[PDB]
Amino acid sequence: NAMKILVTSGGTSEAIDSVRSITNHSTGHLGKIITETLLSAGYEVCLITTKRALKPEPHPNLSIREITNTKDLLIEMQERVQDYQVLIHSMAVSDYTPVYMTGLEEVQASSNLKEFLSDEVQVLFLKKTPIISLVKEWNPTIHLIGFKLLVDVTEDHLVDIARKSLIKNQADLIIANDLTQISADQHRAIFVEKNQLQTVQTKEEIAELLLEKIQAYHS
Amino acid sequence: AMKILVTSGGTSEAIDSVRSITNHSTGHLGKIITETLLSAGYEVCLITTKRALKPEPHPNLSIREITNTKDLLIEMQERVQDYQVLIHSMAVSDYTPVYMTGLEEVQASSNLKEFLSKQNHQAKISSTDEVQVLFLKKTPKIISLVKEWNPTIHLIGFKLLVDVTEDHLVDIARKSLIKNQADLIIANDLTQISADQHRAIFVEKNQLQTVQTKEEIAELLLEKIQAYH
Repeated sequence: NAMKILVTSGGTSEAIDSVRSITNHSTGHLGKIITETLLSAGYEVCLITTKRALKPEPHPNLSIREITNTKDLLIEMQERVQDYQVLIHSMAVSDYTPVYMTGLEEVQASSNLKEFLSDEVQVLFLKKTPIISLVKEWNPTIHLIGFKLLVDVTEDHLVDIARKSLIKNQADLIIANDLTQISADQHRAIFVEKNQLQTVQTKEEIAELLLEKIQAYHS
Repeated sequence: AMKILVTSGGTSEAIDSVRSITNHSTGHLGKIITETLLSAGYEVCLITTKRALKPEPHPNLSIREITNTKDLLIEMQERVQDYQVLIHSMAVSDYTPVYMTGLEEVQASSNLKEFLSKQNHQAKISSTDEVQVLFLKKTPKIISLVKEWNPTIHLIGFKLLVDVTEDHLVDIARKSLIKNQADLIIANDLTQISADQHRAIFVEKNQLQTVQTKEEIAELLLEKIQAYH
């Protein structure tokens, strides 16, 4: 019976205080197209997404879980990851988490900035969040696909960053893309693997190639 | 005959292509106020935001969605002259991003004010940074300009504090009344809002009134507005 795929899409938020949050914007359009492609291929999909993200139409093999933050996402991954054979992580999540916000004068006065890690101008300190790098621990046979979005970089740098992420997350595939190469009718991406690259030029092509990769991976 | 301008929700200030620092209010109270006015026959223009709860479509409602404080400044400057009442309930960012960098660049600086005159494309930032540091400056004054754009508009604002006495809440609200030439400030304490209560104090120059729920807030504002004409 049906193979089970976990897909994330949309963008998380992280509160700074009672008034402010760091928020991530992604319409989750590509996640929606990918999910639709997988549903049509006969896969069972659990889509972990956010409030306003684009969603596929209801489908008997589709379930949707809305979350808000990194905590929620971490919880889902621990709960579900052992039960799924593929994870495609396309949700925008901040790699840095807000820790402390204070006036510049306090910061200026400090003899040691590492202290802040435990009024004209404000200063916000964020620390590395470190996730997906724990997924292969929890289910070392899950097929792990992630994305890397950079902005106005060389394609060599893009591949290099994607490859580092591939090694770090023990991912099987990183789909790398540059904001400046995505437009209304084009979406250049590089499918980055340990020992090969492939480029595609549109969202439909990303979804179809990903399907091919998933089918080949699972025979 | 009197047209009402309402704001709700919260502004989002972009950090980069994906991330923003956002005042996360979903503007529920703004929604109820707007519904209340529409159902009493007022023409309402609602300035609101992407994440805000929206009233249902209505023949007498116009909605304008905005993103950041700059957008809000432009809408108010353009519209205030055309409305007879402003109910300002949107949570407006006090700060906006200027420069985002790695902790190491900040540590090496001999004067942090240098960072206010820099642009993000100059920044020494990497995924290897254990810590990143964002400098933000004050946003432009807006509400204090309202009574200059339209001296005869009835200005109603809000003031939201956290875990304070009601006398302090009144003190702060009155200071805001004077600073904005506001007519009325609806003051409230985050810790006195729940699923079925919303304590608020209608602060005027020389009198006070109190209410217990969002519906009561809306109903009293309706009464006060009906009293204008």
